[PDB]
Amino acid sequence: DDWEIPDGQITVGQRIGSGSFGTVYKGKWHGDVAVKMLNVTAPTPQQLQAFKNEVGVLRKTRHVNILLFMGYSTKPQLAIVTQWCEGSSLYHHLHIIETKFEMIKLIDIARQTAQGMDYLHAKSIIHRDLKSNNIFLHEDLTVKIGDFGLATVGSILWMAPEVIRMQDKNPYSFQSDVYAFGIVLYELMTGQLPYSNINNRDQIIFMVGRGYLSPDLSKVRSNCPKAMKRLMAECLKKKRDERPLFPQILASIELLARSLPK
Ligand SMILES: O=C(Nc1ccncn1)c1oc2cnccc2c1Nc1ccc2c(O)cccc2c1
Repeated sequence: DDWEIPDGQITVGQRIGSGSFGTVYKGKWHGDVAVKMLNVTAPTPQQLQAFKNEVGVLRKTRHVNILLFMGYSTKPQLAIVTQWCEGSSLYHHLHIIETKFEMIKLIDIARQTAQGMDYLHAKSIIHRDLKSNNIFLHEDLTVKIGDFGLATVGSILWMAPEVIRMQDKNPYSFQSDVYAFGIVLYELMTGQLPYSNINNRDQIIFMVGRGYLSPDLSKVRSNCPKAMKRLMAECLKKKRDERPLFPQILASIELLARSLPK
């Protein structure tokens, strides 16, 4: 029943990039796998706590739209093993290689992402870093949400105003996740990262924090449904209490999807 993996079984290949508290590699373990390592060297209790946190969260998830946790290793290096998705993150698709998806496909990506988040929230899991970088598109038609290093039970463009202005102990909530999801709806419907006409990261943090800046929803392509534009504004609300929860969001996306291909 346990998920630990003995030293030697995992074969590490290509270094493909970074993830919360470490480095992502392509690996071999009963097939292609993603492996994230939280060392170099003897680990800090800082690392240890980050490791045990994520593993604990992942072993609680079993759902199509969530990156399948497969196992973990401590023996050589603190490592987390999940399934492999060829064809990159929504971020890479959108802002690097510039894949121009169709609206039917874009809406589907939103519905599937909403689907995974509803699951997470129904399980009382708050991702706390939902962004296009962590939305991986497996075999070009199935959305898997990954990276749970920050989750519980600086990528600022997705941060809610409350989260920006670090007030009280806990700014993170279902609603802050909803907000981050709002920005992915933006990325999907505009094809752009928000605030792209401002070349000052700090002015962006200050401004959104004080509520002077909000995503310009006039940039959504003309074939994007009005109901989607309407839902986006609801997720991007400056007051966290005025946001809908994912059950409600999911029902919204399903509805517009049904009466669309006509
Ligand atoms: O990083 C990637 N792709 C990139 C990264 C940067 N630039 C381009 N492509 C990347 O490419 C992948 C392919 N398949 C699965 C996962 C990833 C993945 N990322 C992650 C993120 C978090 C992980 C975690 O928290 C635990 C275990 C595995 C993890 C894998």
